[PDB]
Amino acid sequence: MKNKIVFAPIGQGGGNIVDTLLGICGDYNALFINTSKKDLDSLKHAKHTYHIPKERKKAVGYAQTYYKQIIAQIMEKFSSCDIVIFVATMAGGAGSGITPPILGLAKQMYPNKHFGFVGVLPKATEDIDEHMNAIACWNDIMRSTNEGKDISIYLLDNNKREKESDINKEFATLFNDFMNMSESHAEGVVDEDEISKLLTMKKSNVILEFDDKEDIQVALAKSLKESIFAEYTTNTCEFMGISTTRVVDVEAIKSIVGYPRRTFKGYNSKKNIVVATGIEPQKTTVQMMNEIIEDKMKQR
Repeated sequence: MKNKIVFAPIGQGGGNIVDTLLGICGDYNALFINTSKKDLDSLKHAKHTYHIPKERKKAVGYAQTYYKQIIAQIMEKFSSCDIVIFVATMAGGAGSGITPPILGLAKQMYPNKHFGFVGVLPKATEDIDEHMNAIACWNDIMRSTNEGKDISIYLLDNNKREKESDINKEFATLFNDFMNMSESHAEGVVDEDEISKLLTMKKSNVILEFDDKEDIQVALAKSLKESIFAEYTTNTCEFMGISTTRVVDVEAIKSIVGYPRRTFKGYNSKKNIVVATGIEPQKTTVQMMNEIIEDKMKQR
């Protein structure tokens, strides 16, 4: 359920992502966190903000003394929320520098809550500092979460669309569609408890929607190729959720998406959606940024 989730976007990019999601559905909770007051003030749908009194060194310096106040803000207002999802543009100063410590610190302080992370990787065309922030952000998150085993990760890739705004809109749609798989229907449905289980599964999650039209293997292949989520190279996941307008061949979906150890299947009247959770974190895709850094450094 949407009310049991609280988002903690940190920095400009993350805020835009959560602001966009809330514009599609406001049933979620959110505390927007930022060093920039202008950014907070320019949010359209922010009921709760916390201002901290591109440069991650500076973001970090201002926020350090406040990590515990920040965590307390979240827990004061949204202590009834069992799922806390931090959201950051990994190339951003505050997003890259502040999110890992706060997430690492919150996980230790609230061992019974589930934590997740939505991170956006920068386009290949971005410059060195941007990639360096994203890499450092990833590494700090890995180091604090047992290489991604202690949290769920939604890793987005700005290379996959022309405008950031398209990544944002699409993620909001996919995530909200994911949460709507419980919408009553005859007959089979993906239970709310199963949606919960998919939400609380650790490591990497990927959400796919595919065309009701063409061959199901072809449609899912298009969906993966065009996916706004960072590419993954493994072939297994942990729990898979499937909600489709018609009867489908579940073995063919697993064939393209990954082989789960457990599946929850259901139907809905609107879309065809696969949620794959527990995927090994996309180290290979992230590590490509190192090749970008090398090449841009060569230029200098």
